[PDB]
Amino acid sequence: HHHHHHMVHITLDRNTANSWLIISKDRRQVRMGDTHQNVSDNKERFSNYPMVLGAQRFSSGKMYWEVDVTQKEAWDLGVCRDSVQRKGQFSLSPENGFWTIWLWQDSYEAGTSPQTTLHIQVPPCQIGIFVDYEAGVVSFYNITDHGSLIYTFSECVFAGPLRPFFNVGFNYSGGNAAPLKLCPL
Ligand SMILES: Cc1cc(C(=O)Nc2cnn(C)c2)no1
Repeated sequence: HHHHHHMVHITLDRNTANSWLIISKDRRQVRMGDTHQNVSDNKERFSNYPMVLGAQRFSSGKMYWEVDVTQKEAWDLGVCRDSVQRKGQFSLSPENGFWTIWLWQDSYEAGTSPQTTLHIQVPPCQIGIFVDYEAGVVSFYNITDHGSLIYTFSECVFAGPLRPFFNVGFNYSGGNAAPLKLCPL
């Protein structure tokens, strides 16, 4: 792909984070803590899952960023509406305001309803995410495999401002403690 020149500098929004997440000083890395991180509750925090939003809001244009997923067993990545539900149980779908892919139990899937199997020969260590607001497109790229396409959501109905979306996943196994990292431009 040739989307690199739309690179944006994403930072994580502490106020949206699940209360168990640990965000680095530079707001560029996040991992699951082994306990509650001693923050007050608020209506923005994702309560049920280890999720956090980017601080940036996008309502036009073309945007690109990259995330490091090295050694993780489980994670979700993409974008979502600013007004997605924060509390209780929900599925990641475009109907609920999410355009995402994930790793779970050694398979990669796109967050359609129902979910779509992805075909990845080279397990990615870094994922590129491209959003074209006007075109209604969200695309995912395998940076480890020379930028090869993973998945394109087209005919997207954003219906609001978009925010970068992250889920570091649970760590029931003891094998999923590694962070998500926003990679430098
Ligand atoms: C302060 C403050 C308020 C809340 C709050 O309302 N949380 C909530 C709402 N619905 N559910 C299921 C949880 N959390 O912190």
